Amino acid sequence: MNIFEMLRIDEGLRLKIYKDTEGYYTIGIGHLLTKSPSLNAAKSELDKAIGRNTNGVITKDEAEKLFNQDVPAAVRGILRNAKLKPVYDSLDAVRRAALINMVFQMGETGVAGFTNSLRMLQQKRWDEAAVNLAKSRWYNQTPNRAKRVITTFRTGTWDAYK
Ligand SMILES: [Cl-]
Ligand SMILES: [Cl-]
Repeated sequence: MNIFEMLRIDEGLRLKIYKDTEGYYTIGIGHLLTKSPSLNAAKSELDKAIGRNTNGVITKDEAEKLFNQDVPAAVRGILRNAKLKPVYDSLDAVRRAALINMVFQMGETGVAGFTNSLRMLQQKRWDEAAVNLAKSRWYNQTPNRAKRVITTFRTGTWDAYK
């Protein structure tokens, strides 16, 4: 297991434009296209991103292409965020994958606000952080996914994805 497989499990893979859990235009392996209610807008974004007229449909290779850009960018944003970097740096490999997963799903900003849990993580107080993480909109909305991520932080293993 690794971050790529982890995320592929959590986000799925769809070749036609679709609405995510929040109702936003998405494609591929959880590649957000736009937050606008317009399918025209998202198509336009899709075309810009792929570099061709897609008509709202990409190939599997194109989806992995976006995925390959998206994963590293997530990491890069964490390393640039003053709130996140120190947590990420204190963590072990498996647990960093859990943080990236969150950042990938909700963005830096989304995550930068889990202050209290981040602090707990940094302190390596696993069970407590796990508890605190669950007290969130995130958990109430995507409980199954949140649970997998939470187990990962709590245990430091890939047990939840296996
Ligand atoms: Cl892009
Ligand atoms: Cl879920």
